[PDB]
Amino acid sequence: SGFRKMAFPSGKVEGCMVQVTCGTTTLNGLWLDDVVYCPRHVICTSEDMLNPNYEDLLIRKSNHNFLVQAGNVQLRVIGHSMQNCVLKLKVDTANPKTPKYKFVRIQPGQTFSVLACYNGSPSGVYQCAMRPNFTIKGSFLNGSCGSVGFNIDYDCVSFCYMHHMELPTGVHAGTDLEGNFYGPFVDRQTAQAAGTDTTITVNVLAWLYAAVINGDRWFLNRFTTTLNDFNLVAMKYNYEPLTQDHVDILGPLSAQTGIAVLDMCASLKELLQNGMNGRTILGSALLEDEFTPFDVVRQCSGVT
Amino acid sequence: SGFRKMAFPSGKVEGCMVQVTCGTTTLNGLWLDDVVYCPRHVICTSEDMLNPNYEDLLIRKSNHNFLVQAGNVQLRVIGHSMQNCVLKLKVDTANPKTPKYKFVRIQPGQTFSVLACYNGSPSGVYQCAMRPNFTIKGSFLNGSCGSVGFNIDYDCVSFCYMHHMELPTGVHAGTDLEGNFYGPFVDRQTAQAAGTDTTITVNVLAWLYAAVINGDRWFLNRFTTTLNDFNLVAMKYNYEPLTQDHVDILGPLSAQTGIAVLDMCASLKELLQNGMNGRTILGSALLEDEFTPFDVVRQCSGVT
Ligand SMILES: NC[C@@]1(C(=O)Nc2cncc3ccccc23)CCOc2ccc(Cl)cc21
Ligand SMILES: NC[C@@]1(C(=O)Nc2cncc3ccccc23)CCOc2ccc(Cl)cc21
Repeated sequence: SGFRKMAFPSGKVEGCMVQVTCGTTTLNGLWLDDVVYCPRHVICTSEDMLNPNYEDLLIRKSNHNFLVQAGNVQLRVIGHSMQNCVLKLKVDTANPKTPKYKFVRIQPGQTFSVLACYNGSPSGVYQCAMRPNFTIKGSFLNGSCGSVGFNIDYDCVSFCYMHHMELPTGVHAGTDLEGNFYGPFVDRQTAQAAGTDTTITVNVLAWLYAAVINGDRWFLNRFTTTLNDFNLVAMKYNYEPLTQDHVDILGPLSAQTGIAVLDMCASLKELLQNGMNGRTILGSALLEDEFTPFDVVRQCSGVT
Repeated sequence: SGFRKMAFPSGKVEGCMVQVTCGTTTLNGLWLDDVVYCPRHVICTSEDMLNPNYEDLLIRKSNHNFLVQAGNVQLRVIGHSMQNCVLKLKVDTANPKTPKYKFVRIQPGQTFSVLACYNGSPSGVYQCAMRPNFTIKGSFLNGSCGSVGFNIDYDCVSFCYMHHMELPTGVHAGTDLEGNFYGPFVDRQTAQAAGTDTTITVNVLAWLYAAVINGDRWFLNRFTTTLNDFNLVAMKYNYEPLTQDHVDILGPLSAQTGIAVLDMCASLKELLQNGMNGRTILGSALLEDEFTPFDVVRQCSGVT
């Protein structure tokens, strides 16, 4: 029992973190096999960030201008290429700690763990979600660029995020491991405002199932609703629309608790309309949406 | 910017996790040097837990009855001893992944990361605090016993907790690495109720400083208070008394923000008396108390 915002164990990713320096800019890189991935803005000065032409800036860089350091040993750069907003630095040594891996591009609502790093050294690990506006609410300081987001399936690390940018509003923007930004963000120090941060409805429902499983049942009411009726209320509260696919995904949690998904929807509808009235659910005074249905099942079953 | 419930990177502790089986009971162990630490209740059957005489139960166990498995290889047990509520199993192989370590007994209010494990395999990592009633609000399922709590200082892991028990109320009880329980709990399946879960005042204040640093300033008011006046209100809200030592510990955060500690206390007093009024602080609708002043400085400075 108990339910916590749990991140995957980070060891497999810690063994991949390197420091990349280009000139006077230092950030983090991910060393998988004989390639080091990092944000392409490692080639920029603070003045370059205002209006960078990466292709032109990159012409002035050779293999030897990219200093890659693993722990306290220097890696030899034998190649470099820009792919979208990431640089891939070919090194002469395959990472001996390379775990089994995949590069995945996640959808909004999906959760992942972040291993925040500074100077190629891991400082902490936390869980977050890809917001419906394609930002992430992370914890990143200057030097954290190149920190990655990932999920683990037994022994395979699926890398889904690389940190690049912090918007003026304190939210974060980054890419998948192919260098494509999530959302409309661009790696430039220009005014970029985030869209509406809607609540991930399917995740809130999953977390209400986790609460029932852990004994917090006060919010269960005598009502039911329909997808159309629930969504009318969800729209009004800036909640993402719930679809039959989301209902299907909540099937296993519905079976575990014996509470039909549309009954849980009616409970959520009353929670939105009436508020919490000073009460808490799983130690929270707000409805949590950064636990997917898969995270609830994994945490409540013990997948290792 | 951004502030998350961040755990330490777990790799150094993942390399220590082993599975310990005694008869038909299987739990987790911590392998440091040539010793494996685990809850002494590994020798109990479910019926034994009701009224176990550990010294007597242990007489019926020899070195070969303790099966220690690291990854998928069996370790040879050449000795065993009970120290308080933990068993120390001497094995013939020193853990090659043993990090630099210490065994520390933490005080209530102190935070640590937990690497939840099942069958010696890490499933997740989260941050929690030693509650003032000596329980921890963790996330532990059956088989999670032997999972450890720790803090890291650069490359030294300070192990402070080993998970043993779940109270009927869903809160958790465990020991330091010398086998002494935190609080009055005993490793027996008997009625043990927790005391008052007071709020860690110094941690709430630290988190209010983290909020100011991250831009959430709405709750800053025009008032100040005294330690005596603040504590009168803190007692009424089941908040731990604030002392001059806590004020001293908040000194660095007070300097960073320019907000005197007693002014932050007055802000907290108004928050307790008036509530949040539907507003949030660092994405929370309640006052968070599982971030120490040291965790705030570390997260807001980037200690690796
Ligand atoms: N360092 C690159 C930089 C950045 O986002 N900084 C940061 C990113 N994340 C946390 C930060 C906390 C504090 C200070 C800066 C942070 C600088 C600002 O302009 C930009 C603009 C675009 C891009 Cl792709 C990167 C950047
Ligand atoms: N397995 C030992 C056991 C335990 O606490 N179980 C658990 C501990 N933590 C999470 C659990 C989630 C679900 C199921 C059991 C859990 C069993 C119950 O009686 C006791 C009594 C004392 C002690 Cl020192 C241990 C125990």
